[PDB]
Amino acid sequence: GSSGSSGGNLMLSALGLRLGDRVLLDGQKTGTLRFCGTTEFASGQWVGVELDEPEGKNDGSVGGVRYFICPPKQGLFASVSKISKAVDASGPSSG
Repeated sequence: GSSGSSGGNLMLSALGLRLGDRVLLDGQKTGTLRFCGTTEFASGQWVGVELDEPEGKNDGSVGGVRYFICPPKQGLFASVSKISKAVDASGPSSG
């Protein structure tokens, strides 16, 4: 079906990514995208990513705001600027 609109699909849309897909955290770790847009506890632009490996800090829940229900410590929030598009690393290259 391909759906899921909550509010804040202007950032990812401009970058070229969607929800559900995975990304490269710090060019090392890997997580699954879930949230994308603004935040309540903070300001600016942020995104919710779920840590694949058995690691994390928050359970995708901050105060009175819910982003996703993940196992014991399996959710980390960070700025899109500090994230890279994982999967498929074959294409444009020069140096």
